[PDB]
Amino acid sequence: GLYVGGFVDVVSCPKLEQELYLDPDQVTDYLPVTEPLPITIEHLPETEVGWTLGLFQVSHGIFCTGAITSPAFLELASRLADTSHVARAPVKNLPKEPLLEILHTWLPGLSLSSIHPRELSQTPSGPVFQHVSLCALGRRRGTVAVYGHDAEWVVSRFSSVSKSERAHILQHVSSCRLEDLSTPNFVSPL
Ligand SMILES: O=C(O)c1ccc(NC(=O)c2cccc(CC3CCCCC3)n2)c(Nc2ccc(F)cc2)c1
Repeated sequence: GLYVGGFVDVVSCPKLEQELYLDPDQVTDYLPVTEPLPITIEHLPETEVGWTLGLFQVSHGIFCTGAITSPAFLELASRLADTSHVARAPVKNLPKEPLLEILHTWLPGLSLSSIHPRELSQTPSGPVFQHVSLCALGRRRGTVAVYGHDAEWVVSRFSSVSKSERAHILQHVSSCRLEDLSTPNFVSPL
């Protein structure tokens, strides 16, 4: 049961032809988000690996905490972390927690999908946000994602997040269902 945390990049209509990164203040009026959004890989819909636990505007940007819950994904990633020379090649030698290091290295980016800013000028009809993706490429404003086994340790890793902000983030995290979160749809290509 893994947690992920970090500052996100906000991307409108990602993957499509007219993709556009957004200024955080273009969506901060629609934060915070406390209902769970799917966490996918690289904006691919059949790769749900978990669920967000909170998206909060904070001095320095928009912070995401999430839970990685897919058994198929966690088993695949942990197996690779323990047996794959390829997975371990770009990580420091002999790390204590290989799974956390491999995710921190290979999926450093958190990317929040939003509707186009034209819809954001005047009263959106429906949900502003669609998902958060763990991404191999495309990190700009976001921090490098931190993966851990407890949410407190994860949020702590960001000095750009004050004691108060960290208390607020953690408040909504503990109130979130953990075993009640629906099962994500990721299937192992192995
Ligand atoms: O169609 C194919 O055969 C196929 C081919 C290649 C694939 N991936 C990459 O090239 C790739 C590149 C960068 C990062 C990642 C994420 C992964 C890194 C290692 C630890 C777990 C996270 N995957 C995938 N996608 C993939 C999904 C999860 C996973 F654990 C491994 C691969 C599928």
